[PDB]
Amino acid sequence: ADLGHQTLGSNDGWGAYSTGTTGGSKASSSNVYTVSNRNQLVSALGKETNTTPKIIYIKGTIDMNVDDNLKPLGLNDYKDPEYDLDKYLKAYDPSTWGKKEPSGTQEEARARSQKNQKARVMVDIPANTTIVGSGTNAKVVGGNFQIKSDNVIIRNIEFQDAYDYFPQWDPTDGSSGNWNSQYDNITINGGTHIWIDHCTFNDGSRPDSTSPKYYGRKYQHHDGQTDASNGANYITMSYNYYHDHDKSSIFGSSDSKTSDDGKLKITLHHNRYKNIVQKAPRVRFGQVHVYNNYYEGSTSSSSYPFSYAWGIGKSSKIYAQNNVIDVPGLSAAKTISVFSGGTALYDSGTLLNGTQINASAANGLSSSVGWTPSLHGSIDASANVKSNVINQAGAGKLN
Ligand SMILES: [Ca+2]
Repeated sequence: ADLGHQTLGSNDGWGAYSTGTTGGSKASSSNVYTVSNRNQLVSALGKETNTTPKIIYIKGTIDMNVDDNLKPLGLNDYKDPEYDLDKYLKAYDPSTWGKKEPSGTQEEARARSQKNQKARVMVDIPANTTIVGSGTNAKVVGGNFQIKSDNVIIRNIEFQDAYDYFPQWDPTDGSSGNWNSQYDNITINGGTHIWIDHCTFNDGSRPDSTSPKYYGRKYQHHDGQTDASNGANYITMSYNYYHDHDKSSIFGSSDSKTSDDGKLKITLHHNRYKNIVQKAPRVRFGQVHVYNNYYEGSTSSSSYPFSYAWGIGKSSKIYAQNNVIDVPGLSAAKTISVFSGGTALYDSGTLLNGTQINASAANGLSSSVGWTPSLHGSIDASANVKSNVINQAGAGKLN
């Protein structure tokens, strides 16, 4: 079968469980579309009721920040009449406003401005859908694909810069406050049976060191790359290339969402992470199989300095095998970050700068996660991961 008709292998990760992930492979010829702009894309997807098997080919670059006549939309097109960044900055300055959540005129105007952008950039993908990039240059710029449905395949697309024009100031986030934005490249919100393969994720032509700092904190226009929340389950992410971005992948959005326990069954394999700061992934609750991935970065980078790879969150059950990390000077314990409620991690074959390490033992965690992965393809030796991943991961390697 061709790229549009290929399905997830019967043993290829948690996405292969139960009914498996076949996307729109059973589509008739009338439900095979070739799209090259936002209008064609939204028309082919249809609404939530469009559950008929469908195959969508993305040809060329699709900019999501455009109006219905395909005219590019910027800051001034989305801005609410009352919103003014200079007035926003003056109103919520920590020295005069304090550490309380922004409220009043400028925050209400900013929120309305954000909703104007949300309407163009966020699109929902209906059940039984395959979205694949045509050739080696298929790109989605500015969009946020949201998957709340079952049985979806997304492959061979470069997703760039899911950019929020109106970041919100949150003085209570962390120790010194932080600027927060709303859009990811892909948001899995309760979606099941999903395969994300051979895609590339980056911040395009607007990386984070092109943003100024306000209140001593970077004015952050980005959020996640591939995030999963609210009971998302049975997902395989393979051969993806994540690079030049801060917060990559958050699986499980909150410590109080106890209904995520038993869900968030995700398999990550053969992915490349280059110049990724943190959360790759950060996990709460889920049984996540992480194998044959390659992480490379530098703690002294001037754009995206490495902080940590795996985030061991509340009740997480990460099972990691033969992963390779190349970050000069990093100690074994600092490859991961442990959060309250995180007490277990299984890791075998971890290579840090050419030497075998045990991340779990270095952090005093238990190795008993209560499960062993049953669905997986062949496992590469740690010695061959770097070459395999650099040569095969990312969009444009297939077509
Ligand atoms: Ca997110």
